[PDB]
This record gives sequence, structure tokens and C-alpha cells, in this order.
Amino acid sequence: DDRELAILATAENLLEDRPLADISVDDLAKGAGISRPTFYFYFPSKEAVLLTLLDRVVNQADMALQTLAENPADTDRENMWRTGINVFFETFGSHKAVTRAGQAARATSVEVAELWSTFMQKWIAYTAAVIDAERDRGAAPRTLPAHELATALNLMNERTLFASFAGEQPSVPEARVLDTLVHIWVTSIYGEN
Amino acid sequence: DDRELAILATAENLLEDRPLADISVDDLAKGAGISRPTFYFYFPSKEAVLLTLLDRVVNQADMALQTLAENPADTDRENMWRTGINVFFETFGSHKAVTRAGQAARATSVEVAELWSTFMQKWIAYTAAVIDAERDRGAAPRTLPAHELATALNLMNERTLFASFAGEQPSVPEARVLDTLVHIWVTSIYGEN
Ligand SMILES: Cc1cc(=O)nc(CCn2cc(-c3ccc4c(c3)OCCO4)nn2)[nH]1
Ligand SMILES: Cc1cc(=O)nc(CCn2cc(-c3ccc4c(c3)OCCO4)nn2)[nH]1
Repeated sequence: DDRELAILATAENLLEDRPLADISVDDLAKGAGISRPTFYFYFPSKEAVLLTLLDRVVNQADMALQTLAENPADTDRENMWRTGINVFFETFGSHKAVTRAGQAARATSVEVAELWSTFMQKWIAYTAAVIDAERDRGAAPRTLPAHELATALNLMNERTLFASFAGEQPSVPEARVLDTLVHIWVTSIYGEN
Repeated sequence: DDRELAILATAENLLEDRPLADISVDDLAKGAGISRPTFYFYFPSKEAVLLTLLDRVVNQADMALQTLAENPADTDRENMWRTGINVFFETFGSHKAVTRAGQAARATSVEVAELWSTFMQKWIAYTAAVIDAERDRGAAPRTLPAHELATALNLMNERTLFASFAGEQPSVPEARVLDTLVHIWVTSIYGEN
């Protein structure tokens, strides 16, 4: 545990300053206070270290959403969506360097792409289930297929949060992105036609 | 012109089968019926060939949007947005291999990233201008800042169209993506609160 956790913490700290390609196994070993061959005991590559960091951040979001999902529904519909979107905002926003490196790795790592895809499918399925339950309650109109609406809104959040965190041009400023996403989710879920 | 256009057509044809990394200068030269050194006359790298292909596709979309933007406004608001989103759907959807390769290159090419960023900023600015004009006409409510709403909706379209064209998991099916995006644009622009 001890040495594994030091490698992960070292990697998260160095990713704040430079991309994974500019971080060496020696940097990771040195920061974790172990030798290079001892590193190779705990991980095969710096790529494996990033996969584990991303797995931890994604599971932290998923666990926080599970906590919310299994509590009573907020009776204010806008606040119910805002609290859930905020789990992603705070969780990924608290790990920007891992977020940035992980989104980059989706192009070069089938494991990173698979991890991201699995969790997106879960979050989309859960979004769709809540939309469906809102329609059954008569709170939301029967407009688009709930699963297709959930997919586009989750993909919006993926792209828009990422752009905000990375300060891309174009991007919504980070202090405006939650309100912007909640508006679009609430109008598109509750909006007639 | 002749030999430049053959190189571009060869490159677009080969990108339908394999990524740029798996295409050689010899493949491009051979398909364009020229020698390797003659290729280097027209382009420094296969990376430069992709930049030119992406520039052509992006300018084709931009010219088609300009054509629409300077014609009279469709008096049906849903149809006005649908026709504009459809320019991106048809244009990028007609050049999926260049779209896929270009989005991949944004990570490795500052020129590709700059080209994509410039055009996204233009399209977001134009979206925001139309929202603002709808609010001035009393057709749309004064909700979110128009430029922030435009940014999230354009980023949604970037991510969602890309995912559909690439058949990513998750994705909206290509036959459903236009209706899905138009619903979200129209409810979020015209929707009160
Ligand atoms: C089964 C059930 C029905 C119901 O109507 N309310 C709940 C609990 C309320 N709730 C909502 C969420 C939630 C809200 C927004 C989200 C989200 C989760 O994940 C993806 C991003 O958007 N988590 N818990 N549970
Ligand atoms: C200045 C003016 C005001 C007005 O209200 N109507 C027009 C013309 C109508 N129009 C709309 C668009 C259009 C619609 C949707 C779009 C889009 C363009 O680009 C980004 C994707 O979404 N192009 N032309 N012109």
C-alpha cells in the first residue's frame, strides 16, 4: 500500500506541471523514495500509473453519485439535477491534472478508453432512468427518447467541463459552467415539444 | 493544382481505411502518381496534408453557414436552428474520415488545434448573435448569458456529432442525432427560467 500510494501521489503532483510523456519512471521512483526496479514491481509503465489514478477519480465520482441516487429525491427538480451535475464538477474539478491526462490517454490506451466508456454508459443509463421516472410521475413531458436525450446531455457535460477545466478556447468560464449545464439539462428535460 | 488535388484525394481515400500514422508518404505519392521527392515539393509531411484536408472541410461548413446566415430567417424557429445544425451534420458527416483524423490531430498539432478553435469561436459568436436577436424580438426569454449558452450548445454538437460519426460507445445513433441536438437547442434557447 505505502509505496503504491506514494507512486500515485507523486504522479498526480507531477501531472500538475507537465504531461505524462515529460514524466519519467525515475521521477516517479525518486518522488516515491524507491528505486527504478522497485517501481516496476508495483507498475509496468507510467501509463499503468495514470490508469490507476483515473480509476480512483472515476470511482470517487461514481460512489458520490451512488450516495445521492439512493437518497430521497430533492423535491425541487432544478436542485435535484444541479446536485448531481455538481458531483462531476467537484470531483473532476478537484483532480484537473488527472482529468486532463486521462482524457488525452483515451486516444492511446484501450484500457483508459474502456474505463471512460463503461462509466459514461452507467451515468447515461442512470440519467435516462431518472428522466423516465419524471415522465411516469407526470413531472416531465414525453418528448425525445430518454436514453438519446441522456446521451447528448452527458456528452455535453463531458466536453464542456473538460474545456472549462483546461481553460480551452472556446470554453465556458469555470465559475459559470454549472449554471450553464443545469439550465440546458432542466429546459431540455422539462421543456414541451 | 492537379498533383496537389491528387495527393489530397489519395489521403482522404486512405484515411477511410487506416489512421494517418499507418499511411506513408510513399502511399500518398504512389496514389497521386508522383515520386516521394515530388510529394515533398507540395507538402512537408503527411501531417501537412491532413491540415489542408481539414481546412477544406471546415471552410466548406463555414461557407454553407454563411450562405444560410445571410438569407432571410426561417419564420419557424425550430426549422431555423435545424437547418443550421444540419450544415455541420451533412458537411462533417460527408467527410467522416477527415473529421476523425482531424479531431485526433488536435492533440498533436497546434495548427489543427488553432484551426478548430478559430472556427468554433466564429460559430459560437454567430449562435450567440442569433440568440440575442431572438431575445430583442421578444421571441426568446432573457435567461443565461447568450455567449455561455452558445458555447455549451456548440461543444455539445462537437462531441455528440463526433461520437455519432465514429460510432463510439456511448453515442446517439447517426439517424437520431439531428433531432436530439435540435430539441436541446430549441428548449434551452426558448425555455423560460
Ligand atoms: C431513482 C431516483 C429517482 C429520482 O427521481 N431521484 C433519485 C434521487 C435523486 N438523484 C438524482 C441524482 C442525479 C441527478 C443528476 C445527475 C445524476 C444523478 O447523474 C448524472 C448527472 O446528472 N442522483 N440522485 N433517485
Ligand atoms: C442574422 C440572422 C438573424 C436571424 O435571426 N436569422 C438569420 C438567418 C437564419 N440563420 C440561422 C442560421 C443558423 C442557425 C443555426 C446555427 C447556425 C446558423 O450556426 C451554428 C449552428 O447553429 N443561419 N442562418 N440571420
